[PDB]
Amino acid sequence: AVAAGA
Repeated sequence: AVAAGA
């Protein structure tokens, strides 16, 4: 699980 952002 990879999440990038805001």
